[PDB]
Parts: sequence; structure tokens; C-alpha cells
Amino acid sequence: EQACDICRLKKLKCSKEKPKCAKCLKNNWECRYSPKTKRSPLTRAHLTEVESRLERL
Amino acid sequence: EQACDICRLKKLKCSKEKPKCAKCLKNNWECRYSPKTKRSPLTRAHLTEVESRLERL
DNA sequence: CCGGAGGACAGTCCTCCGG
DNA sequence: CCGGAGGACTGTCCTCCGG
Repeated sequence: EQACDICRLKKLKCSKEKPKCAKCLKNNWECRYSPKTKRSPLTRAHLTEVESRLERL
Repeated sequence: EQACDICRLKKLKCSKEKPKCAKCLKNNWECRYSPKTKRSPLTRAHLTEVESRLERL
């Protein structure tokens, strides 16, 4: 499912074949399929927490 | 057709029948269907705008 | 090139059961 | 009194379309 970094960067269709996907292979570009990087919980708790820690001070 | 506030904080079934749902008619209580609580948007930019604006204090 | 559909999915948001 | 289950809804987050 996870398209590579470069087709990601590019908003294109990845073929998804590890080691180097079709376009990287053929273009001798680095095929890195990087991890999905973690964000903050987008939870009503964490929004009103932090929008009220801020507006308080 | 939304529950009234007494049944609401008592977590009871409402008949939602305006102006007086059955329990407040039967029981002679003030019935109020106070309106849609507006909140801030649990969207990503607003979470981020705000923790950035707190990380900046 | 890159905004946006398309959509599966996460976490809300109210309600009322049943202990 | 209330924990949290059930369900519609809201917005996400990912990918790849299509001008």
C-alpha cells in the first residue's frame, strides 16, 4: 500500500516494488519507502487542553 | 428530537416531544432543550496552529 | 506539477441501557 | 447516578487522478 518517498513527494502512482520501484529503478533514484511519521492525537481532549493551556497564560 | 437537558444529565430516555417531554410534563419540571454546543474544529491545522502557538510562548 | 477526488479509517458526539 | 455500548457523523490521511 505505501507508495515510495519520491512518488509520494511527486503525487504520482507508485508501482510499489521493493527494492527500487519502477520509476526509481529505471531512473537510478534512491528508493526509500520511509515510515509513516507519528503525529499528536487529534482528540477533543488534546485540542481543548492545549488551546486552553495557551489561552490562560 | 434531541434529548432534553434533564434526561440528558441524568442519562435517561427522552420522548423529545416539544415543549414538554413526558417526564417534565408528568413531573412538573422545567424542560429545556438548550441548543447545539458550538466547539472549536477538531481539524489538523487548528490543532497544529495552536500547539505551535503554545510552543512559541 | 500539484490541487483535489476518492475513500477507508479514526476518533467524536449525542443517546440511553442496565448495573 | 453513571460507564460505556451502539450509530450516525465529521474530519483524517493516504494515495493517485487529471487538468
